Amino acid sequence: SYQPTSLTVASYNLRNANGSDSARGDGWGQRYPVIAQMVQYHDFDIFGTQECFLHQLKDMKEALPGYDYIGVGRDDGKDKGEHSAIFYRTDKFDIVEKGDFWLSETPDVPSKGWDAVLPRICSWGHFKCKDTGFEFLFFNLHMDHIGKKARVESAFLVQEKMKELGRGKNLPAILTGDFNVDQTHQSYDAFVSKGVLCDSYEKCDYRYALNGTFNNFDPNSFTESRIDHIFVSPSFHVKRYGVLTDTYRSVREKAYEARTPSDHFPVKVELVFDLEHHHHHH
Amino acid sequence: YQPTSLTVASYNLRNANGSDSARGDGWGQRYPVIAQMVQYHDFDIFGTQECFLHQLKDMKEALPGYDYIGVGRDDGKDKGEHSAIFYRTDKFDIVEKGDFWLSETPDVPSKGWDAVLPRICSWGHFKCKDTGFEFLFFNLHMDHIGKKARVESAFLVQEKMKELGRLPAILTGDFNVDQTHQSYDAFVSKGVLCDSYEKCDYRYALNGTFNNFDPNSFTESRIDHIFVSPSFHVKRYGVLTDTYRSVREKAYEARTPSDHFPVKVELVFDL
Ligand SMILES: [Br-]
Ligand SMILES: [Br-]
Ligand SMILES: [Br-]
Ligand SMILES: [Br-]
Ligand SMILES: [Br-]
Ligand SMILES: [Br-]
Ligand SMILES: [Br-]
Ligand SMILES: [Br-]
Repeated sequence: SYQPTSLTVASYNLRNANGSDSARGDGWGQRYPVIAQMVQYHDFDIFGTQECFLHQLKDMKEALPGYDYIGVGRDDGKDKGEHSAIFYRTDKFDIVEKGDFWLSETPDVPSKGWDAVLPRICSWGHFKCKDTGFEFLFFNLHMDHIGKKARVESAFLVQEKMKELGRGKNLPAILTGDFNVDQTHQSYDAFVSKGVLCDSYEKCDYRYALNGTFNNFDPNSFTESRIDHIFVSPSFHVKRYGVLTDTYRSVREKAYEARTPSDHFPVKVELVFDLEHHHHHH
Repeated sequence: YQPTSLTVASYNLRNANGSDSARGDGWGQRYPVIAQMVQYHDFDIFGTQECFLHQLKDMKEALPGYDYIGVGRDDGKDKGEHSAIFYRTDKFDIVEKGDFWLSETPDVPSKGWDAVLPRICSWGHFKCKDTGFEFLFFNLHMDHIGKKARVESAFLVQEKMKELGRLPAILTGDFNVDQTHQSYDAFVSKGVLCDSYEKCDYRYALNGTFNNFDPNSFTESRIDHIFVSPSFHVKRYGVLTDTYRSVREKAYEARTPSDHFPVKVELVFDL
């Protein structure tokens, strides 16, 4: 028999480790243990991350017993630069296949695309659930902030890869990432306007959204802009969407102040997939 | 056989008053967020403190799959703050329920010992619909002034558990003082009950439990506890620091859904 599958997924920009944040009291070394606690407490089965240098990935894996990650450095396709690394529970999934492509006219080589200013990488894995055998694609990326044409072109390249990487089969896909611009933009429409993918924010049964997704390390910020998304094939049923606003505290240089674990909030989505019946038709 | 899993919580929802409202922490603004936390964080059954009847009505309306038990501490009916226990109606049946005041005369609305206000403990004998597991759930709010009252109340509560339990027990509440005080010791020093904070397999505690409506506060004091019979397996403990935003007198500021954080505890009873 074919059992339905439940998954908890997330997208979380962990913020690259740098000296400016550290000086402001938002240093990686102070933040990441809290990030790891959130992943554990909020039961992320598999999640896309953005902005991590390799040293940050190693820290996170050390802080996350039972997780591994996939995804290469965007600068040279090896250890250099920020990653779009995907973390997953090794006791829950096997990797059937994994890869990376750059968001450009030449996706196989580290390169800037169209009008973008930095190279940008999408990392992916074809996963298989150890319990139910359910197979799916999980993509993760971080879009360019300057190149509008690049963002739009990127959206369609990702959709082409979603088909290509099925290897002849119709594999359901989950796409996470930092998309840099909000839901009013053309590159957002590029994913959803034809119903190839659905925004979990829009399709969830239950929405818990006390904020948008960027906070700029400001624990008082508010916006309705969402720049971190989880898009899914319409064959998934989206049960619940949450933005996690959890904060820790630091001593004010006893007086304390709220600190955000990263300069984004994680987006957490709970999905169900019915192997027998998962088609939509109107 | 199948074991039983429960998510329980304790949450002081803060009495509705005009001072909080003027400061921008008004009940009408807070409770929709509190209700969302209850739902998003999957509370199966939770103890509340400080609610007047009207606040309980608001909560029941915002939580259509829930009902509550517990009477007002002023008159034993509808008047005064409650120690109301909310529960998912699709997960539990109520076998029996009751309330007692934390005093030398537990049967009637009354102040105890050196306490300055009447304090009530409300309880239910619940039966899980999936497994048939039965247990007691107690919930209270201790006095802020009466030290002897707090200590005596701890033993009275344990006495009532013995009487009624004669059923594994869970006890939630705002105990007003922290883990360094004698009334805390009175609960745990003999192994009758265990502090979820200490016994949990996994601890998520980015703060203590009281915040005074200050989104920047920090303390190692925990004044809200979930104590459980030793027979429970405590899987995980969390203090939920979620915050919403209000327009600053646009510019925004963080707001806490109440002046305490909820304590959420995931339990398993196996065998
Ligand atoms: Br590195
Ligand atoms: Br699974
Ligand atoms: Br765009
Ligand atoms: Br912002
Ligand atoms: Br479909
Ligand atoms: Br009332
Ligand atoms: Br509900
Ligand atoms: Br005491």
